[PDB]
Amino acid sequence: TTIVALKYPGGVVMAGDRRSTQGNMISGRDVRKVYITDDYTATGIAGTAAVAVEFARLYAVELEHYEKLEGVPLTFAGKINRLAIMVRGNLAAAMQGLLALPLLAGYDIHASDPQSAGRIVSFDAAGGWNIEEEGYQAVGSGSLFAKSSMKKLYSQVTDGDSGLRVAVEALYDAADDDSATGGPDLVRGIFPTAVIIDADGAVDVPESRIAELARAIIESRS
Amino acid sequence: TTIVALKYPGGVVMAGDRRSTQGNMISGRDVRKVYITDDYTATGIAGTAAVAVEFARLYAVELEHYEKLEGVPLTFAGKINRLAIMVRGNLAAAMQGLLALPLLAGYDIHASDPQSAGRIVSFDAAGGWNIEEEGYQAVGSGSLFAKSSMKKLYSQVTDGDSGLRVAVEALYDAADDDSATGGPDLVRGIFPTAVIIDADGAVDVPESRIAELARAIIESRS
Amino acid sequence: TTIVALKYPGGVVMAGDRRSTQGNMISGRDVRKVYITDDYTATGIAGTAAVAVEFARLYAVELEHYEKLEGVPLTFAGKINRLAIMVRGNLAAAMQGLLALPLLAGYDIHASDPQSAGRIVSFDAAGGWNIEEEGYQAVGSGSLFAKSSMKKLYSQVTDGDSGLRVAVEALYDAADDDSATGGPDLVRGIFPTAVIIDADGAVDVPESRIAELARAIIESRS
Amino acid sequence: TTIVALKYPGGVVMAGDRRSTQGNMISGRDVRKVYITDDYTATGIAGTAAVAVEFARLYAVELEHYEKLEGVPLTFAGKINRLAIMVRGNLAAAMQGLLALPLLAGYDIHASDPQSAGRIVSFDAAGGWNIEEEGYQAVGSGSLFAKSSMKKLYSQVTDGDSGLRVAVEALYDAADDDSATGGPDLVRGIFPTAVIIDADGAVDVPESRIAELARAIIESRS
Amino acid sequence: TTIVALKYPGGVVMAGDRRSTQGNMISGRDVRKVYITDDYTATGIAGTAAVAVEFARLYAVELEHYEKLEGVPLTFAGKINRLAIMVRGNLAAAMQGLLALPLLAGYDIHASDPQSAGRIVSFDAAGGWNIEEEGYQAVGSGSLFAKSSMKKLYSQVTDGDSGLRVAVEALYDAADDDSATGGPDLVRGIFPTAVIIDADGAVDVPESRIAELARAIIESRS
Amino acid sequence: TTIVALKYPGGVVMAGDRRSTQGNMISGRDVRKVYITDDYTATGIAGTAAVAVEFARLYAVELEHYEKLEGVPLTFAGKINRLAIMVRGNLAAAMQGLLALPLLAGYDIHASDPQSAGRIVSFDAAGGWNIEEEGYQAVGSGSLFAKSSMKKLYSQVTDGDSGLRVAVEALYDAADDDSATGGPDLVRGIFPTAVIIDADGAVDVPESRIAELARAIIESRS
Amino acid sequence: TTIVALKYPGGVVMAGDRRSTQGNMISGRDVRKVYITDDYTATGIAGTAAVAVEFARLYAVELEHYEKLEGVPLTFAGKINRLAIMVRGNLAAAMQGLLALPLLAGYDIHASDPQSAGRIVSFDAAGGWNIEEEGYQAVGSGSLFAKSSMKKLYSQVTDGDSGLRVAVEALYDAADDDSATGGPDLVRGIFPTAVIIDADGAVDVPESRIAELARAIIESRS
Amino acid sequence: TTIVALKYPGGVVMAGDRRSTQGNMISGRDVRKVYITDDYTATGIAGTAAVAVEFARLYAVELEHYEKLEGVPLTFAGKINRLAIMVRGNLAAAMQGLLALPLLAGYDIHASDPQSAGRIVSFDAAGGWNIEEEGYQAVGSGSLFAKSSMKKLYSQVTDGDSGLRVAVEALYDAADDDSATGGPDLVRGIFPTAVIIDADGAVDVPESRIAELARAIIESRS
Ligand SMILES: CC(C)C[C@H](NC(=O)CNC(=O)c1cc(Cl)ccc1Cl)B(O)O
Ligand SMILES: CC(C)C[C@H](NC(=O)CNC(=O)c1cc(Cl)ccc1Cl)B(O)O
Ligand SMILES: CC(C)C[C@H](NC(=O)CNC(=O)c1cc(Cl)ccc1Cl)B(O)O
Ligand SMILES: CC(C)C[C@H](NC(=O)CNC(=O)c1cc(Cl)ccc1Cl)B(O)O
Ligand SMILES: CC(C)C[C@H](NC(=O)CNC(=O)c1cc(Cl)ccc1Cl)B(O)O
Ligand SMILES: CC(C)C[C@H](NC(=O)CNC(=O)c1cc(Cl)ccc1Cl)B(O)O
Ligand SMILES: CC(C)C[C@H](NC(=O)CNC(=O)c1cc(Cl)ccc1Cl)B(O)O
Ligand SMILES: CC(C)C[C@H](NC(=O)CNC(=O)c1cc(Cl)ccc1Cl)B(O)O
Repeated sequence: TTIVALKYPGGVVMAGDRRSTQGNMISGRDVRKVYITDDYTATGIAGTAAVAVEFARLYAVELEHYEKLEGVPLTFAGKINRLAIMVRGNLAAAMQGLLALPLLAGYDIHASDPQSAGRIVSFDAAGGWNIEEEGYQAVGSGSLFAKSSMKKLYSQVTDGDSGLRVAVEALYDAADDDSATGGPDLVRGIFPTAVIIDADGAVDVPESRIAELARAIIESRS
Repeated sequence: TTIVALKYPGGVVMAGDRRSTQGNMISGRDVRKVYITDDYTATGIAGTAAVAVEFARLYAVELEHYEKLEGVPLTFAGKINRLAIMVRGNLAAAMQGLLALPLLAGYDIHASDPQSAGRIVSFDAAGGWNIEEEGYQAVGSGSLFAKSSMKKLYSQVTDGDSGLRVAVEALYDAADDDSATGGPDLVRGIFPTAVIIDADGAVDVPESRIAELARAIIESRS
Repeated sequence: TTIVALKYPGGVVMAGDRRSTQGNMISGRDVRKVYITDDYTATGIAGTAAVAVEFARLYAVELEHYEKLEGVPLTFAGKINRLAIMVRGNLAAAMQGLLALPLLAGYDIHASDPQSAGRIVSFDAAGGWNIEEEGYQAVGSGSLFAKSSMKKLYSQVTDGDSGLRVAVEALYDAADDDSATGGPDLVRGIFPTAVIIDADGAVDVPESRIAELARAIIESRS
Repeated sequence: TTIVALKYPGGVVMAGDRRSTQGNMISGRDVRKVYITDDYTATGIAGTAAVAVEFARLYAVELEHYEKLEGVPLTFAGKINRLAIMVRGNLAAAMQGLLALPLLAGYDIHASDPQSAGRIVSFDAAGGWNIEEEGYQAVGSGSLFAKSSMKKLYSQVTDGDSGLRVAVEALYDAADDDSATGGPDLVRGIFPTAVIIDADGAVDVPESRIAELARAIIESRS
Repeated sequence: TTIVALKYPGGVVMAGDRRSTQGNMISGRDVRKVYITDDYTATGIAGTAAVAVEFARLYAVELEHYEKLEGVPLTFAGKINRLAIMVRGNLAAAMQGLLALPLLAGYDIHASDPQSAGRIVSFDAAGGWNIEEEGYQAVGSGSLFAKSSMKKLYSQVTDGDSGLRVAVEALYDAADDDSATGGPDLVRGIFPTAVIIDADGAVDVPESRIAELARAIIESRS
Repeated sequence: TTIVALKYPGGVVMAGDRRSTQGNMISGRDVRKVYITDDYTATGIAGTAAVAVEFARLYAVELEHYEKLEGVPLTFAGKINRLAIMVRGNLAAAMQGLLALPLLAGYDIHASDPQSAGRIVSFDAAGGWNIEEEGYQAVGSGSLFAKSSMKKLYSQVTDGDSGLRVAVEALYDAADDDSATGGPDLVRGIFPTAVIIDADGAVDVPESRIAELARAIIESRS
Repeated sequence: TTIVALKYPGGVVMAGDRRSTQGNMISGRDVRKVYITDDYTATGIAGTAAVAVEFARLYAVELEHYEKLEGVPLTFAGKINRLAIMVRGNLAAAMQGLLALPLLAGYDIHASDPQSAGRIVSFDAAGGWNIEEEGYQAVGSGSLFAKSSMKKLYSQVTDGDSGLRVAVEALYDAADDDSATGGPDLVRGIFPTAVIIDADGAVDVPESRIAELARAIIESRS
Repeated sequence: TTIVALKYPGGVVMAGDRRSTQGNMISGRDVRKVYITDDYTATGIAGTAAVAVEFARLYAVELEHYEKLEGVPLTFAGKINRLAIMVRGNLAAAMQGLLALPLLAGYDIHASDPQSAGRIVSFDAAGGWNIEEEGYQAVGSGSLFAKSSMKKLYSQVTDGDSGLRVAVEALYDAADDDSATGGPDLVRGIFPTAVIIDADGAVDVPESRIAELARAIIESRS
């Protein structure tokens, strides 16, 4: 499992793979690991699948409940605090074998400068959170390879297309180096999933663009 | 790791993959797991790499030493006994984490009927050996999937080409179902390795034929 | 124990065996492992017998109770959520030796296209659920052999008869490869049990058809 | 695994099944578990396969070595003592998971009365031996069912044919009650193996007679 | 301890022995292990004596309480459910050394066909219940020998006398093979206890008939 | 297991039962537990069967070897010392589950008074020996009941017949109170075994006398 | 600790850092971790310092001893075998906390093509060795970051200068990502150490070139 | 992690580093570890990050809550007591791996002499607090080196500038001796953070002054 997120001038882009394994046996081929929490926020959780889906559905319900009750949406710090509390509450279950690690991406509409409005937040198993300032982050078992690839490929990002290409390349490198991460499937036609957040909101990326980018990358590497 | 062996009218064919892993991290991409022990015998070992290479080199040296000392090669039962003794001697090291499991294929020149001269022998961790009579066998972590594929694909085998195609298809299915088994690599150009034993001896299969068969299988599955 | 389920154009078919064992001793010969929960849903549970019957009776009562209380039946997602909650609640008892794993098959009447209305859902020990998209699934100790047989026999399915024949063949292969699965009994006259769900509801398959199919398969293999 | 032995006026008959299992997985279908040690003695060992074959080959070599050295064969008590010593020496390996339990059948040529010359000897894990006086014995995991069947079917034995039929029926009952024992296979054509010892020596029973007896028993039970 | 139950055309018959032991020391010689719960149901419990008597007295009180409260007796399925709940509630005490295993026999007055109205129900340590369809069942430490004897002696049962004789013979065989089961005592005059249930209700069998049957069986075996 | 020995004016008498058990399962019905070591000494061993037979055969061989080497038999104290050394050497194997406890009876030919020449010696698990002076001793799991019966029945002993009757009665009481001790079998015709040692040597008692005594005792108790 | 090795047309280059730590405390600032074993071979060991120096001095002495004894140097395979034996012999000490992992670089003078004569060999804790075919390798705790940097920077290598620059950059990245690896020190003037092997032999790189390259890299990153 | 605090005539100065590590891997480069609790008090916590932020936010909220409720701020002893209670309450979580150790600096406005109004308070894991009287204190894993540096550099402190320079030098020495402490970064431009408290309140130090001081110190050491 590997989920990447990065910033471009105008917003953020988040991408994730589709492989689910049970030890060394492949169990799932088209799992979706990226969710749209609200109009300007996306979350990606790694670890036990059931805990991840439960956390995602609970977080979405809590945000919607607050928005309906108070008539106004929460600020970014409030959402970070709620997610940190949810993560901290699972420490006892995080031990003994039910662990979930989230990653958050968002667009701040209250920021003075619209260009620097994209935010990426990472979390730890004890509930501590950190706001990234380097422009990219990765979570999962193949996060080190993806981070090392982005460290070299980040100079090419100029807009959304460049960032999406860099994210796909990082996922490809992570799948190349890790056996628990699923690479592109050309026999079946399964590709990673991406979400792009900008001033107009959060939109899912169509699969044709990702397929074209993956084919171009595969041709380049060959 | 998955090594398959099967019989065709005239001889035997053995095939193996090339992936080496350390947990969930990929460590080796072009490992060779099939050896030619002598003019009419091939061996394939699964498990710890160092133990496998040590076992193979030791077995070859022992066979050559006996042949040079006595002026006549050993019979098939003698080779089986020597391999079983070698396996039985590693029981203590097989426990605690140094395990090697071999599979043997051969052609008997003393058999009355040259058609039914191919032999396949399997071994267990305690040193017990079994001579196969169904026509195929597989060893490794993905052996169950390969065996289940051969159970359905064995009716098509008529000669060496048919058997080689069936072996490649079984390896492909094993790699599809298991993450510790390496599939064909078209970006890099790495394919499984095969050895064919018949009345003229044991010969390594050139990589072009295996590449053609793998491409045909991939096109068929797509 | 092995329970299989598969999709055909028009609906779904689920099949199960009849053997119950206590270690290596045979305890039961005509156990029924497939239940009709409601007019359009079937469930099959593997594991401890008492837990399975308790889970089945409880699930049926809960569905009927909701239908009577609200005057309208639940949707498919609601039933999946209820089953997942029931499975998740038994985690503590799943450890230490009281484990039950269910498999769900159903027909969605709210789907726009009646042809693609059959659904198959699998579950894990932690309460996570997955909706199948390949067309078949198996649960139990012999599920791997049945899945590997269906992977090769799925191209022949065209209607209900073809699917039933494929399911019986998969159960036969699972019983051939596993000793904890009961095969057809011709001395006594005991055969697996099947349920077919289509637009008209869920119907139990009469035993004469299954006996004829099993006899044909046995004759073919001989 | 189940091996039976019984006495008839004129000699002894020993029979055994052909199933080999690894837990709940079937590993072997045509294993031979009955050996002819010398001209008037047969042995059947249950437990770990490798230990059983090693014990059998060692016992045969020791008997032949003594016969060649001294120019005269050993008496029955000497053979019993040698087998008991061999069993007693494996106590340490019998613990921790390498256990072999033998059963011996023989014809005494030094007995005054040729009619009462058949002997059956059983052994325990500590090396103690017992000479049977009831006329039948069984070893293995399904020995209780076979013994209970012979207790009722022993009144019909008059000659070799009657004893062979009773032995086949006892093996059939043991396979009916135990899942680790292999029953007759009519799809493949595999049947238990039998050895008959009389004043002329020890002879293997041809498979046609056993197939006919098994078919008759199956027809009777149906 | 061994309790047997079997079906004959017209009803059911249940029988039990009288030995109570504390390790290898004999503690009781005339213990009664079969109870008449109501007008058409009998129960026999094996295991710890105190738990068995407590379970029996509690079950009888519960059935009588329901009958008095509702003015109508429970159906057979309700009684089975109550007994299963009672057994399931003792799982924690079943572990660590307070185990009780029941067996139930009854006559259904609501059945359409009076001939096939006898029912035999067995239970497991986790609370799972099974309805027998072969015609006989045994519980206790000597149940295997009794079952194997009934498997051969069931063809002679035609009416109540035949069934009672078969039950006494099965108990005799169980006592012959097991040392924890008490056989007939001719020095003291103590014999097993039996209960016969038919359309007129459940009646205890007088001891003279059982003594005559036991004497006849002993004479036959001598 | 219970072995009794007692003194009468003129010599000694030793008796033993014939039951062999494996837990609560009966394994042997006609085991012989009393041996004649030499012309004036008898030994009876209780515990593990194999250890007992090994000890007996070894003791006999050692006594014969000394007699042949030195040309003169050992004295009684020397035999006691040899037996005590043999018992002491098995202490390590006596722990962990291989225990053998002997009892010795003999006639001293060097005693001044021929009337008081019978000797009974008992041993403990550490190798300590004691010479009895009360006139009787018992070994085994039912030794307490036999000793308590002899304490009351010893006043009737006058000669060999009286002592034999008392020994049979003590064995009968031990079998009555203990389930691991075999009583007289009238269906099969198996009775305890006795040895009588006097000035003329040690003689085995014929079975007819023991059968008559057992029948008389059974009639008296009835 | 991080040691890198890579191939360029004409030979090989190996580089290593200088930090030694004891937990989180810095103990050494100018440790040398790269040795020249002979005229055409270099070795770099990571792990416990004392074991590394002992292994290096022993390997050099063994190679020199063989060269002096036989009058001819060993071949490359012989050196690999000797190093593998030395590593395998320390398995017991490798456990419990004395671990040393080597990496070997060399130039083969017996190769037909002088361009492709550079060899890089890696080893595992059990004694297994692998010959690299991708052109670079890294060992130590920061090996993953260095490998990921070389995977992107390898396309620039054309000659010795390019390879040395790439090696220094990889070491810089490893020190950036790992706290147990020492980076360039400009206050003190301490830089990594490098060895270059080509057709003329193995030569140590002067520190001025490495200082210039490190200053250029630092200026580029700033 | 290292946080230093010291006194100068007129007030106090507190400084801290910016490195966050996870074992031997660097995780954070610009972490802020010094907080302004109120107008005259600063706190610095070392240990687990999440616990530190939670403690800081809770302490600030508690102080503000008391000030708003009572209309008057707490005295210094009251704040010390509240912090000690908060530390004491985490003892159970301090064990097993969630430890936080604070350090407090403040200016007392109720002191008679404004010159000697700066206070430094240290705490232990059990909740005990100590008021420093030597003029400086350090907390963290590199506190010993910083304390030993201040012991020699304290004679130069005359005003705020001297104290700030001494604090930066102590942090530099701690980073030199400890690998878990971050030193000045000139490639990226990250420097430690400082807070100065005097009669006018608590003010954050601008980064330009700290950068100038760090550059001067680095030039001096070179
Ligand atoms: C979203 C999620 C797929 C993340 C990934 N985790 C897993 O796949 C872990 N796997 C299971 O939880 C699991 C899945 C099934 Cl089907 C059965 C049993 C188990 Cl144990 B990842 O690589 O980190
Ligand atoms: C021939 C052999 C490759 C067989 C296969 N086994 C392994 O790959 C096991 N792996 C290692 O031994 C190993 C390899 C390295 Cl590079 C480092 C550490 C370890 Cl621990 B297989 O899949 O069964
Ligand atoms: C529906 C159910 C039969 C499923 C199957 N499970 C079992 O048979 C497990 N067996 C028992 O639970 C059990 C049965 C009895 Cl009669 C007594 C004791 C025990 Cl322990 B399967 O193969 O997975
Ligand atoms: C002669 C012998 C077949 C007797 C029987 N024992 C076994 O089958 C036990 N099985 C193995 O030893 C064994 C066989 C293989 Cl192929 C692989 C691993 C193992 Cl662990 B029996 O039922 O008692
Ligand atoms: C109805 C009952 C007699 C059943 C049987 N169980 C027992 O006899 C077990 N025995 C005791 O519980 C017991 C009896 C006494 Cl007197 C003292 C101590 C103990 Cl521990 B059976 O064979 O299964
Ligand atoms: C002479 C001897 C029969 C004495 C008696 N001991 C035993 O019977 C103990 N039993 C066995 O040793 C034994 C017998 C067999 Cl057939 C199989 C396994 C075992 Cl474990 B006694 O009651 O003290
Ligand atoms: C060549 C060698 C420096 C390699 C490196 N290993 C170490 O530094 C380990 N450290 C010690 O062994 C050690 C050093 C001292 Cl001064 C005192 C105690 C210890 Cl325990 B590396 O990073 O892998
Ligand atoms: C304020 C705080 C940074 C103090 C320092 N502590 C730590 O850095 C400890 N580290 C973590 O807690 C931690 C950080 C992350 Cl990103 C992930 C996992 C863990 Cl486990 B120090 O050196 O004492």
